[PDB]
Amino acid sequence: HKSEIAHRFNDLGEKHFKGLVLVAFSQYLQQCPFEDHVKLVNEVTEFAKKCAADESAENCDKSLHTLFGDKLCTVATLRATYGELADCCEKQEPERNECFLTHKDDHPNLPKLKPEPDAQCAAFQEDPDKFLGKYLYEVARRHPYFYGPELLFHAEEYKADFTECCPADDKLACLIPKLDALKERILLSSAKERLKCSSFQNFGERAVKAWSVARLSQKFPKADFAEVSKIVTDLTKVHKECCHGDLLECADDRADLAKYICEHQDSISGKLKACCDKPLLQKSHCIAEVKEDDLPSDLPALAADFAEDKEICKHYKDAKDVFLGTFLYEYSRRHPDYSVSLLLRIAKTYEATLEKCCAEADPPACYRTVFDQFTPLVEEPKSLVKKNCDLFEEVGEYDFQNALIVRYTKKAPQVSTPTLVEIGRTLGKVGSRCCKLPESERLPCSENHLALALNRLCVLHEKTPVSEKITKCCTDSLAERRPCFSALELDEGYVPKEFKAETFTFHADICTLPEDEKQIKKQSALAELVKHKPKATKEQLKTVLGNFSAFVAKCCGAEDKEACFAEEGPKLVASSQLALA
Ligand SMILES: [Zn+2]
Ligand SMILES: [Zn+2]
Ligand SMILES: [Zn+2]
Ligand SMILES: [Zn+2]
Ligand SMILES: [Zn+2]
Ligand SMILES: [Zn+2]
Ligand SMILES: [Zn+2]
Ligand SMILES: [Zn+2]
Ligand SMILES: [Zn+2]
Ligand SMILES: [Zn+2]
Ligand SMILES: [Zn+2]
Ligand SMILES: [Zn+2]
Ligand SMILES: [Zn+2]
Repeated sequence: HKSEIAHRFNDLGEKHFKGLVLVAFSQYLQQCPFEDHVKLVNEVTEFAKKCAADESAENCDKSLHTLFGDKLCTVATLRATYGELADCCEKQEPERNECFLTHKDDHPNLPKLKPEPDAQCAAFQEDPDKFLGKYLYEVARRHPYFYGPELLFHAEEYKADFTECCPADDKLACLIPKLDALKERILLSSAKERLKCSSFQNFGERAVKAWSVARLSQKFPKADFAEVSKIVTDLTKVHKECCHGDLLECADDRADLAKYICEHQDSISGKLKACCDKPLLQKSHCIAEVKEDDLPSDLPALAADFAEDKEICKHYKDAKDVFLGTFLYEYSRRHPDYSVSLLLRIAKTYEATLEKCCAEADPPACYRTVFDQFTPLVEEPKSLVKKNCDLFEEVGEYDFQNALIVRYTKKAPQVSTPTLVEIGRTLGKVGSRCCKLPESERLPCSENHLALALNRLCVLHEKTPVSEKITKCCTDSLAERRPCFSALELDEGYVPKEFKAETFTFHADICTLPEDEKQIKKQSALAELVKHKPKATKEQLKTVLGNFSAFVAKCCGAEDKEACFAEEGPKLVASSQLALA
């Protein structure tokens, strides 16, 4: 194509082109006001239209990196607001784009988005385009690795919620539960895509493919290995591009891949029919989220090919990545009841069994028992999920979250209290989600969502590193992460954090807060208690936290709340230390 920007504009259309370019700028420049971005978008777009009319015009030849980075580097008050990015603007491409990518704030600490139904419905009716763009801007800067097409799709859900509810009698009751549901989806989708980008960053393209082979084989058991391989090759390209802010290319290739999948849907899965009769944005999303197809009646026995064949060693040497990819494909497609990382551990164990056995004097006799080496790998996560769901059903979300905050603070007492609380709470929502699913779907749900939660912890740990053990578990192996974390215990020689009475003192300001924020305040204190008394048993900690709870509930119900906290607080702070020895 003579002009790549003209080509993307022609392919994607103005609405989505502008949308994606807005997302892209918002993610790189997280602090800038909405009006600054709208003009960068409007200027780039006008250029695209000029180029679409004449591809031979001056500068239309330039790459997208060149044109997008030049526009970023023109922003007012760059050196003041984005010091790191100004440095990047000295560089030529592709070094410039590589600099930009190195500098992206995952946790910018911007204010929490609260829906205001009257004000927003008013802004929606006066100017929908401005209102919908605002939502794209706010989510993009809050989540810098969110995939453009995914966000544009969710921007339309957000529009449909406002279209439906704003004319109605009760605006809040129609809208609040819908927007809360959309937020739930934004969070998970953001976490899934962040895990893909982190996999590229920490482990590379090979590991993302292996993850994709495993996951798509489970989703599409009817598809043959060539079809899975095809989709994985293309999907990995889409993901690398989106992760890298190349949102025009990502959007365009994503749409071509959905086209191919739907063209070949009879061969890939019977569950795609629902996805393939929709518009382009809706279709990519449905495919990405499609439920698993039923198992084929003609799945082949694996023993003959992967355990019994006497030429395996030659097979392993002469065609390594194709023999392993095929194994992973076969094992994964017949195990929708396994998690992705467990499948990856199984594949790693298969590979390692071959290296060991094929150096030995009599290989067939060694690798004959290779499938029996997988048994302990399956049982370990099955026990964890049964055990955690048992606790969750007994004690409920709040107490389950408290148990995990204790567990994880004991593993990583150097990690910040906000982070420890955030992870413990996220891991507790895993119980809510997964333990109520059908029993055969618990293990995949649990482990896969655990993996998302642990990857969040790792992304934070890249920014603020406090623990060598966390560094190893985050950076040694993608497959081994969750079991590396589960194996962590309290350091023998971690020095307890010095006691601060003010950390465990509560006040009347808590009483007015919503339930979740009250919980966060008490769960924060729980974490601190562990940090001061790391050797305290979880049962001591449960009791002590319960006294703080009974104390907060009492003084918040008092006639004089400040007097109650002032009187009853210090004694509980003193006695609590003695109960945790
Ligand atoms: Zn092109
Ligand atoms: Zn589109
Ligand atoms: Zn500015
Ligand atoms: Zn958000
Ligand atoms: Zn989604
Ligand atoms: Zn990358
Ligand atoms: Zn790029
Ligand atoms: Zn994807
Ligand atoms: Zn053979
Ligand atoms: Zn179960
Ligand atoms: Zn799930
Ligand atoms: Zn307070
Ligand atoms: Zn409460």
